[PDB]
Amino acid sequence: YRSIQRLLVANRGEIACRVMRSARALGIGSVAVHSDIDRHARHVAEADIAVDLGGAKPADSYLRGDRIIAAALASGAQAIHPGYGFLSENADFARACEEAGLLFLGPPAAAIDAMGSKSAAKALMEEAGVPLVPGYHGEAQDLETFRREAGRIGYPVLLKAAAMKVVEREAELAEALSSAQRARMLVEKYLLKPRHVEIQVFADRHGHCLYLNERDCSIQRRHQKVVEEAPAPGLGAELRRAMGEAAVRAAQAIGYVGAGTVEFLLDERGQFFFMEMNTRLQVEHPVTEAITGLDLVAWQIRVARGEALPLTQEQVPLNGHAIEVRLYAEDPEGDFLPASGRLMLYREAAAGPGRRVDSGVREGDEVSPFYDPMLAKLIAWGETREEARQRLLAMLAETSVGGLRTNLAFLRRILGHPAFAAAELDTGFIARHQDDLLPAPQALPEHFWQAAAEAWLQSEPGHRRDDDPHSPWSRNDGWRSALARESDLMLRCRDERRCVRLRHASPSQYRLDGDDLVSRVDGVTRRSAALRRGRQLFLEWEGELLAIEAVDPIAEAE
Amino acid sequence: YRSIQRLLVANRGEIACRVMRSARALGIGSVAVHSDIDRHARHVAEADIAVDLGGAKPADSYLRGDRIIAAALASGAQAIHPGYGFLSENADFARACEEAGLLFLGPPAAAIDAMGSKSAAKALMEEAGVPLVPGYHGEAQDLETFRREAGRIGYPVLLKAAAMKVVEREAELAEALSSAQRARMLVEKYLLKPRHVEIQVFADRHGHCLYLNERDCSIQRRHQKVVEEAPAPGLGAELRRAMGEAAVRAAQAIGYVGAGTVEFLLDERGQFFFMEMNTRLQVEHPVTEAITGLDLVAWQIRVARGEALPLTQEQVPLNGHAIEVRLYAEDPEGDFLPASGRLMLYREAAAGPGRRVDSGVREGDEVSPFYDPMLAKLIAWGETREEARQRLLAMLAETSVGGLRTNLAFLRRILGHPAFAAAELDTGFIARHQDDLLPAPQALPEHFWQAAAEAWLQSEPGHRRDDDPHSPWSRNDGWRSALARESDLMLRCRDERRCVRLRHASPSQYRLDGDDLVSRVDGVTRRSAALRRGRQLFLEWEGELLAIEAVDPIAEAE
Amino acid sequence: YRSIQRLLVANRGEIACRVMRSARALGIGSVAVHSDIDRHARHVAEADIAVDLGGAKPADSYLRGDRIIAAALASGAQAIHPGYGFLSENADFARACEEAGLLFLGPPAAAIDAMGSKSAAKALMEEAGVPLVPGYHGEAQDLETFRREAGRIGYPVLLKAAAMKVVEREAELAEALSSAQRARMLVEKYLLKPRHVEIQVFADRHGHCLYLNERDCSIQRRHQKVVEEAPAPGLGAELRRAMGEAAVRAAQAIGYVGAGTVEFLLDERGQFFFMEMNTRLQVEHPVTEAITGLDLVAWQIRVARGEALPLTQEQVPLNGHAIEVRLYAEDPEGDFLPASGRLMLYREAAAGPGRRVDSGVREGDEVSPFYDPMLAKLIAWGETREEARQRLLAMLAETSVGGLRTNLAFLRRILGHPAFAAAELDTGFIARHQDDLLPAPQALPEHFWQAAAEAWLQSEPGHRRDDDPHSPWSRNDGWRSALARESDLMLRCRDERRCVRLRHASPSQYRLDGDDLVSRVDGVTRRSAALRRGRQLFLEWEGELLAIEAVDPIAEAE
Repeated sequence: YRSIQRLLVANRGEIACRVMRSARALGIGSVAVHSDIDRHARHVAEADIAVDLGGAKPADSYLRGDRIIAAALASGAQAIHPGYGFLSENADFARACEEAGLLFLGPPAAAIDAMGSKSAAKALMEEAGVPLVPGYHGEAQDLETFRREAGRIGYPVLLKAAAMKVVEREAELAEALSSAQRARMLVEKYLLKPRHVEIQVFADRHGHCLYLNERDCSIQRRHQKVVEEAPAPGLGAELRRAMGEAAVRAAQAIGYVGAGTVEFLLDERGQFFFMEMNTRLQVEHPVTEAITGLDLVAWQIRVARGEALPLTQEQVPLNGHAIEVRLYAEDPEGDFLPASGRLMLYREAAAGPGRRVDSGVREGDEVSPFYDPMLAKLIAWGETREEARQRLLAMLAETSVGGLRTNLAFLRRILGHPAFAAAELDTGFIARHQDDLLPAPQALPEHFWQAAAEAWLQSEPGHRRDDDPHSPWSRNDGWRSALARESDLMLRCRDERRCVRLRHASPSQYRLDGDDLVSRVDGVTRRSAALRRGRQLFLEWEGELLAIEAVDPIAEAE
Repeated sequence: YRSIQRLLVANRGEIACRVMRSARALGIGSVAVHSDIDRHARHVAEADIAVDLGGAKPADSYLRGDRIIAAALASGAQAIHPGYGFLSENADFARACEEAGLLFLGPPAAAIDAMGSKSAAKALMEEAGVPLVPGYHGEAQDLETFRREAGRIGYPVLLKAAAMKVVEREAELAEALSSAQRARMLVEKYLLKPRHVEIQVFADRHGHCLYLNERDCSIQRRHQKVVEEAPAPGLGAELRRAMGEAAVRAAQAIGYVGAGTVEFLLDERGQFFFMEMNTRLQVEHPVTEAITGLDLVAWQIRVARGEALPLTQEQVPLNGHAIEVRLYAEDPEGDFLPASGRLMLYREAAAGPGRRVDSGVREGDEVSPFYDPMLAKLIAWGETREEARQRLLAMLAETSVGGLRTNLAFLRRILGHPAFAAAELDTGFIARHQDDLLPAPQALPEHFWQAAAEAWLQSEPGHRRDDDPHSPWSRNDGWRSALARESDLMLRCRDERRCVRLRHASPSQYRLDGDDLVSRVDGVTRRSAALRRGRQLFLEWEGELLAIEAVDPIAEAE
Repeated sequence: YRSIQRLLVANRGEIACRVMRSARALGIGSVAVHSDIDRHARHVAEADIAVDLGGAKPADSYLRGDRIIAAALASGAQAIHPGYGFLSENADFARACEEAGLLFLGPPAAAIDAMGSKSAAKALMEEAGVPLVPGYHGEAQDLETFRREAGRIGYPVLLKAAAMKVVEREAELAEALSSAQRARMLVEKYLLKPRHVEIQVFADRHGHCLYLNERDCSIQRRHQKVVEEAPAPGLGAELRRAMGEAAVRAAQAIGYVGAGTVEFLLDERGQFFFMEMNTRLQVEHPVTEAITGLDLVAWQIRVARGEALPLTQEQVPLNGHAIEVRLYAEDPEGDFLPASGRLMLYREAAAGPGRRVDSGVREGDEVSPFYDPMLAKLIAWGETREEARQRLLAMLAETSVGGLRTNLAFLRRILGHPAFAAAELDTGFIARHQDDLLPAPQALPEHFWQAAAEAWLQSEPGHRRDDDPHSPWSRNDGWRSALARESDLMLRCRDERRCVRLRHASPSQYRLDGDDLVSRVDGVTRRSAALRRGRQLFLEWEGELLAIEAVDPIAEAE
């Protein structure tokens, strides 16, 4: 039994804070490492000790194993957690840790580069009884061998070469074959509306291994998990234990030790195929923890120390439903591009029932163009799936982010999409409903400018002079003698500008407390977000944060 | 399966906030509606969206169905919860909601007006095997038919006509009959020291139905529940399941769907009789939730959405004891009258163990003369009943309310009454011990004025002038040269006034921090409430809040 | 069934606050009593009512039964809890309470003075089948009787007289006997590396009795429990139930009622012997509560009221591990002496997972030379024992205490000692590893003074004058014209003084927020405690709080 006194977390952002929280929960000290850019980061801040690594690019910063392990030796860390990304999956680094006496909360180096090759991994998988996507490389016959090959591979089959021709019937296989240009043809099975189902595997040193239910990660933005959930909405008990056992046999196969997940893919027809196993902890791991009450990082730490998994498979719980969403600094209707800037506004959503949020940022922080733009992960748990969904949706309503372009408006729509409620999931969901997910702006109504004006005007007190502190002249009132209150504002939202003239012989209409604009459109009292950060007023309007500011005649004239 | 996005709560005060909290807990948006008087109310405040209805009287405000349903359509509510009171029990409104596509978290309109008639309800009840209070209308014979009738109705029987003559023995029935004036005689059973026991029923759409234990609501101020508890102190397992099944058969009878309770009545002899069923959620519902860990409003919402009750009767828990008390703006020793004014002081009691408080007010709020004067409901849970009682009592000690007359001093006495500890309950408890519950004032001792003075004097700093900020002249000290500290105060409590002269060559005695007056009556250091709100000092004295203020020679001389 | 309305706690410090918290948790009012010195104490502060007793020495203060019981009658207390120490174990006081109608949350007076005599207690114990340490008083033969006596007493035996000669073999017994001077010889069994294992017993009035697992309290500073844990690290199920039953039979024996523990002693050989039973609640009781989820004071209160223990022995839980440490105002490397002074600095460690802390002090409080110098008890719970240990260690890291000498540095070392992790426990542990537990100072490195200076300088702003509030002259910067920032400080730590000269053409290095000094020793960002209290700066350095202050040329020259 070894034992960690200080755990070094060789990573950054959300995940670094994430692991660090679990360490702390056990009385274990935490060590962070940072590039020069993250010198003033949150993960470095919440760390008991930090150590400066490289400079800016991950290439010569967080990827510098030798320095990371050096740091660990110097800062007195007895173990290393690599979190996901970076060096979490490359035996070289896993071995170098071994060649240092450092425990490595990960799978033994072997399993790593073994699963790192499409080849040998395809090998070990078949051996353990893990279904693989029927294919047919090597040989490339003509109008006769393919017929037999294709026949077993299920007929909804594809046709490639050596660098598509979707065959649907054996009767279409005829012309399907006589097509070669630019003979040499491959027979790879094509999958219909396939859901991405992975299984959370977790072993220990004592040969025990188990799967902690499965997660669906179908909704993906041009390859890249955007939403995750556990359990997988559709499949029942049998299908679960089938894929779980498969994954468990897959891990037993390469003698796995830590946490990792087997990433499958199952069509509309229930057949599930191995795609690849992640020899690290999964990003979307929170939804699993949600429905199981388990701290996978704690577990991750315990096996490292060499203890035995606290449960048997008959005990792995699975109650309720939890949905996870990834908040990025991407651009919704902007071809999704790593928008890196400054977080002028960043308000997370209050603690509340099944609410969880694993972030790595805070207001004022800069989103550098050197790392994954993931701001935070919002997770909601619910008894039913509607609950988790409706809760998660509320967490997205109560979250605002300004100073950057965010995939937040996008995510709000997804959870609030009839398609998503109905669980009509497959890995093409994103590109399918894109028209509803990535709309296009509507100039804003006079309904809006009045609201924005009121808001701004009320976020701009009036200057109280020490000379005369209670001067009625400090009113942002608009008071006029016999006529009605007049206030005129030159506002500019986005790349548009209006000259809102506020008039009201009726003091009512709008008020504003904290970060809430309380409006009264004759009869209906509604309240929305209105947050002032600097010379900017971020207003919540139709589920989209709009930045408003005053026009500066001088600035621009220049 | 339908599904609520926004839930409109067609009600106000405590219950409105109550339901709204559950909605929010599920990620469901909430819509409020208000009269013009409640335009600035707490329930409107804690609402995601509010809508102005009528004006002042419930008649043309919260009772205006057409507008309430209009509001719901306009504000985007997919369902309506009517809470208790108002329109929560009248098929007309329940149907109008149906004729709008709105889900109505309540029983189907049928059961409503069916149970709304003493007649037809008496019908359906007998049919389902629900005991009714033996009576004898219709026929009115003389000295012979009554003998047989009375004989079955149990002899402790009453005698009415067509608009009392308590018969106790068959041998007294003789003269009991020859009395008619102003022949036409009715034979209705009389009940001895009857406890009010109701059962919390809750069905769904799928025909399932169950009872969630029972509640005793015996202690009533001239008809009106004042205290409630669950479970009913006396009765055991058999009696519980008997009344429960009875109530469940009663609900199955009219095809009930939501939440509701069957209100029974059982004498000293264990026989229980149906009185009426409430086709809504019960006000005193918190004590039930307390001993069951169930959110009846959540459940209420779920059946509306059409899900199935999450439990079977073998699972309905029942651990511990919970007591509920109703805080009103009534007048203890003032013939109990709807005292409507301004809440100058309103301090609830800190969160603590089994403590719960469902209110609908806050300091500064006005208690209008248009609605039920219920301020809040204080609920305490305990393992035993003494625990709940002692805790609840502590919550009443730590609660202060000034600017109005309150039934709070009254309630404190009830929980602290030997009769109530001993569970000597029957529906006459209130009018019986009235002498101990509604005492009569004692002028206050010189013991008091000294205390009040010290308090006031210490709630009145001394004016620090910007001219000279640390001036020793700001001391509320009473400093005198060689003699002892002299301070004289002209105080007036209630309709009495004293000229407290504070002298002390001993700086000690009293001090005051926050809302606590710490006194030291030579040897005994005691601490009580002393809260300053405006030109008024509310002091806790002998379990009764006393308002104290300074006498104004000018004001009155005028 | 009697019932407490107000509970008087006849004690002080931590335990008084401790019991008072449980009372409050049940809605039970609490009454405190104090000496004149504790007139402004925390336990008196957290009390609903307090009563002045004696003056300074416990002799004529908390030990004055007559006054304590008088107080209880006067303050309206229906019961008395004596906590540990003082009068918690002396039938005289227990009887006097009886002769007053006061419930006494303790064992019936009988058991008290019965267990109070080494004699009669040795009697009752043998009768109930409770092993005792084999001895041999009365008779004192020569070279023949001892041989037989010694033979049964296990040969690792001692030899005393009437006021040591450790015999190890029967073959050594020869010369072992012919030694008498200054015949009259006693034969008492000697124990090898004995662990101190006591069992938490708890009965009621209804004859039921049970043991709530055991606690190990081996690590003791020259007789005096310093560390405690539950369960006892080594022993298994059989040994547990054996000692438990023994203790239970011991309590049944004298007809015990409340809480108490049987203090055993078991050698390396597994044989356990009775030492004495405490007829009160144990100080170290929190570790037991930790691993059982039980409030022993609540229980203590309930049996007093005459209820029946809520569990059977098959239910007494035992999950996880909890370690308790006693924080005293002793002197680590100062021959352990009751250091009584003023708590200039007292910061407990934040609420966190298995964290618990039962204290009786607060910053500013004076540690009088009249009572047990125990500041607080820090308890950490963990799933495994390493967890509890590592957590508890973190609680000791996050705890600072200045203005006195504290056994805190000592305790930190114990939990962080390889010997303690390995559970190498026996009652000699303290005096054995003393060399590692009570080191000796090392003057502090230039590494330190730079740190202390920076800290001090940064805890000393610069004086902002109302005259000119933003004056750049307020910088504690060290700004110099063309050269580098110069700041010179005359600091004095302990009885040493340096003239730290801070120079930095690099603004970086140190910063300071809250009570954290964030340092950057080129590459490694570390953070430690630095708390300013008055003209003193308490810095955390190498797990030892160092007091630093500025040298005053005038003060000393004088």
